[PDB]
Amino acid sequence: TKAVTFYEDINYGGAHVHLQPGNYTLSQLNTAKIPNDWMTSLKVPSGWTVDVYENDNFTGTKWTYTSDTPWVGNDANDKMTSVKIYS
Ligand code: NI
Repeated sequence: TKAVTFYEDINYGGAHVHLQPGNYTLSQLNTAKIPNDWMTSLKVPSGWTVDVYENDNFTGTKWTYTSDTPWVGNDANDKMTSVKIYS
């Protein structure tokens, strides 16, 4: 099973969580054990797209990742509140 992996810390450190494609609100992230304001790095399967949103329900600033990322950027860091994952 291919999945996006979200990591708590820089360079894929700390706690991590795997998620299949989908559109996850903040509550859904928390249910899958991803707290708010937590994600710092992520791995993305080849050909996939991850749209990280600053606020809930897929709003606010949107950062897009299409490959493995040891650091999501200073603005994006610990700001993920909702996210859309595409294969
Ligand atoms: Ni794992």
